[PDB]
Amino acid sequence: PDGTVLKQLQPPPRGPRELEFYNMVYAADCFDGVLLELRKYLPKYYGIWSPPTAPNDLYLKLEDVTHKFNKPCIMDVKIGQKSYDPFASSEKIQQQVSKYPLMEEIGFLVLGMRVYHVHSDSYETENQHYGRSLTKETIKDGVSRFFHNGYCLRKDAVAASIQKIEKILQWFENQKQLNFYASSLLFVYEGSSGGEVEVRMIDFAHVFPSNTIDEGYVYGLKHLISVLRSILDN
Repeated sequence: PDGTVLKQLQPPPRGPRELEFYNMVYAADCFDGVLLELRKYLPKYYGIWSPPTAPNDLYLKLEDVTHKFNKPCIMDVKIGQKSYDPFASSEKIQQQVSKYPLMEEIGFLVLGMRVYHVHSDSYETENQHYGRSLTKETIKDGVSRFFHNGYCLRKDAVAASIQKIEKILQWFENQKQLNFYASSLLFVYEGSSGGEVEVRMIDFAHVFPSNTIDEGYVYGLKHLISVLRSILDN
């Protein structure tokens, strides 16, 4: 209710790595311009949290970016060509690539969506198997489904999403210090205007220091932008 969410740390090493990522980015004494700009695109972070009687039980206290919406329409999109990190074993690489073998080709994967429908006063939800079933031939209509609300295709929300993704893309083109694997973009628009539209980066259990542009992430964002752009011509 307070506008936040508690996300339980994933098992080690993933949860500890995500905690350290948030701790690094939101360090009070940080004056790295790259990290200060990155804050704009993340949920606000309120630190590690645990229940008063259970210090063993670890959570991240994060901004709930859907809180300002009346009927939020939400889509989660995993970004990049590789869902596995630079230290994955042969087995883990195979595990990750088999979850969605089109990741290299498309550069993104819809993890899920929840869409408000005006005429029925109800939500339609798609699970992980929806996005994993999409191919090059069906990715445009697949993404389009998210924006079908209010007796129309919400081209206002599509255009606003492109404009917000572009700012994230620009951040990625001006930093050579972090590479992001199996991270996502969370899209929110108002289902009940341009409008209230929010796009935030989430899921940081596989973010690593780097010396290069995150090329896979850039490829994914560019392709996602291209798909959304084609939807404006519907």
